[PDB]
Order: sequence, then C-alpha cells, then structure tokens
Amino acid sequence: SGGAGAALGRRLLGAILGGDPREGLALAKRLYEGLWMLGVDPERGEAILAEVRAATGLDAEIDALAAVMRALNATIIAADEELRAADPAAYAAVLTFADLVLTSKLYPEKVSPEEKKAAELFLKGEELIAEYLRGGPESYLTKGKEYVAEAAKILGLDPAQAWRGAVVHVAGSVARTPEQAAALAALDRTFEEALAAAEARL
Repeated sequence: SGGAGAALGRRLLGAILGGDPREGLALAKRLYEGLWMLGVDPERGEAILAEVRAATGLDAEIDALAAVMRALNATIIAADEELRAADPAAYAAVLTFADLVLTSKLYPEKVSPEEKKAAELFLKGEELIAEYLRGGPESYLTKGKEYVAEAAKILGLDPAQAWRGAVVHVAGSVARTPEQAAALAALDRTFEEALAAAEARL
C-alpha cells in the first residue's frame, strides 16, 4: 500500500480496465500520461486528466489524485515553474525530453530510432546528474553533461540550454523527500503492473 496516490490509482484502474480491456487499456495509458505530466508540465497534465475525467465519470477520484500528485511533486512543479519563467528555452528543452521519454515508454511505435536513442542518452544523463547530487564523484556531472549534449544534438536542441534545464529539473526531483519518492514509485508500480495484466487480455 503506497499511500493515497497508489490507493486512488488502484480504484481508478480497476474501473477503467474492468469491462472492455482493449479500449480500457488505451484509457489507462492516457491517465498515466496525464499524471506523469503534472510535475513537468502542469497545464498539459491537467488537460489530459480533464479528458479522462470526461470519459470515465470518476470525477471525485481523478480530482483527488490530481491533488495528491501536485503535493508529491511540489518541488518539481516549483522548480520547473521558475525555470519556465526565467529560462523558457531551457524549459522547452526539458518539455521536449519529457514528452519523448513518456512516449518512448507508453507508445514506442510513435518513436523513431534516433529519437529513441536520444531518449536513452538523456535518461542516462539525468541519472548521472541525480547521483552527482546524491553524493557521487564530480565526474558523474561531467559524463552526465556528455550524455545530455549528445541527446540535444540528436534532437537539434542547443546543448547549453538543454543542460541548464536538465540540471534544474533533476535538482527539483532530487529535492523530494524519500517518503514522496516512495509514494511516487508505488503509484508508478501500480500502473506498470495493472497495464501488464491488461497486456495479456488486450
């Protein structure tokens, strides 16, 4: 039991994947899309969740889960909001990377070989930034920058702007408490697994 987020996820997923497990699988994925976006891009996340709320009728639970997410990702939202306002070019690079990562994970067929490679490279760069911030050797930051710059080059983004955005965004994520990170990981596990079982029915 992962906390409020996972409890609300269990309820919502049971209703969506119950009955039609083909058009329910697509709705469940779209719900995950909205929740994942609340941190990095609140306007985009709320839009998708509004769509899903109109499709399912589970107003109380979707509205409540949005609130839990804003709480769990409060440090990421604040960091990314200041980043957007101070540095729209850097924030545009993180929005691009985030949308690429989410699509690589939910709808891999929508991703080309190069963009998929950029997604892998960026995620390795993000990991090294985060583990620098969590105590790793300074060479983690050097190598992290090499990954981000190469992913930026692939996508035609400017590496200096991509890097600013990546470091600020990761810093906002690393600043979550371990309780918040555990809650988010529990919600994440809830989705990945219910979507596994619904990948056996289809």
